Amino acid sequence: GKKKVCYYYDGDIGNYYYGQGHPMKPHRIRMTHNLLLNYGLYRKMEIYRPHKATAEEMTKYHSDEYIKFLRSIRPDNMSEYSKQMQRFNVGEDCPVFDGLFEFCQLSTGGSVAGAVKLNRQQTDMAVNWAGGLHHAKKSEASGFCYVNDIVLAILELLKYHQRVLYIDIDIHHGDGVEEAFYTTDRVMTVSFHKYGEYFPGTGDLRDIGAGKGKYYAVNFPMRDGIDDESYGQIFKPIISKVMEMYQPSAVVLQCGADSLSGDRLGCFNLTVKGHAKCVEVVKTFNLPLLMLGGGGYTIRNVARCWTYETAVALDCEIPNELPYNDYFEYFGPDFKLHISPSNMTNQNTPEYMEKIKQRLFENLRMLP
Ligand SMILES: Nc1ccc(-c2ccc(F)cc2)cc1NC(=O)C1CCOCC1
Ligand SMILES: [Ca+2]
Ligand SMILES: [Ca+2]
Ligand SMILES: [Zn+2]
Repeated sequence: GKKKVCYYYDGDIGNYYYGQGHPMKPHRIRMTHNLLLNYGLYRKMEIYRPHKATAEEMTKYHSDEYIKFLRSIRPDNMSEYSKQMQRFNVGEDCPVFDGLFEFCQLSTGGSVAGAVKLNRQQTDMAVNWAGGLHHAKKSEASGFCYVNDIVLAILELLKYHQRVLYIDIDIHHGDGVEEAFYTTDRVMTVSFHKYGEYFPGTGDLRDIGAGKGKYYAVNFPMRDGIDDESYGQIFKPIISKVMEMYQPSAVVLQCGADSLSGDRLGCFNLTVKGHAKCVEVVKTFNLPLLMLGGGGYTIRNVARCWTYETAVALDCEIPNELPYNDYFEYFGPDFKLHISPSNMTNQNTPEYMEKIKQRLFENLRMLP
């Protein structure tokens, strides 16, 4: 039936700024919050402000030297850390900006707090739209991500759960999460993503894990222009088979919105309904669920997507007519919740989708 939802948000998150022209806009989290508040969705869930995650919490995965660097590096002292900036991949796609470390603490805090809430059996779902920073590595920033909140949240769930399932519908490969758990059977990582001449360059379907982790990494590589029909016809079959074979006791769903139609940096053609069908599918299994954000660069559509997916988590029908809100002008010219797909060609043929599905099914038969 209906499920208890705990939602994590800090109103300072929208004030952090990557710099002029950088496509990551933390403002999109504020837009999301304000839109879902104006739909009345606060009436049906508990809203929590995350703690600022400490260096102790972050070093459960990241190296002491990398976290020390993130704690120290500032725009005023950049010339002094020229070597370490290169070493840790900071200063270009992952810039130094004012309050960088506090920004990492906020995004991380929501995910780990959500994990603790799930472990204590005090909620069925935990939501942190500021999280899902799937590219960050043990000792390296990558793809706008500095601290891997997901890896830290999964490590928290592993205190109480033998098997945790990670599902990733961001357009990019969940490489940092996959790498962290590549040699263990205690986390199954499942990523659907664009593959071929695209960041981060990993997530071939032949990447299946290593050692004890062999067959516990799953990668569904896709081409440009996947639509709701094509996505929906593989997602439920793959996740159902994963649930059958792996039998996890907790789930982490990264809901990166850069897989939507019209994303500034993406080339997929999903609507909000198609994207949200993934949340509906995962939710039917009735397992403890941590829902996280991710990418998304057309910020009006990010706010629509995560507002609707919060409504899906609550089993709340909300009208397509957008309510008035602080960012109402961003949703023109239509001022509707749902989006239309573009006329871009779907390079993922029905035969391709079924063929990749059948090859992943072969690999899932190797589980005990
Ligand atoms: N895939 C992804 C997922 C999450 C975040 C992220 C979310 C919240 C944050 F606070 C920080 C980062 C960033 C990305 N990066 C990119 O989409 C790509 C876009 C193309 O350039 C490379 C990175
Ligand atoms: Ca993905
Ligand atoms: Ca694994
Ligand atoms: Zn992405």
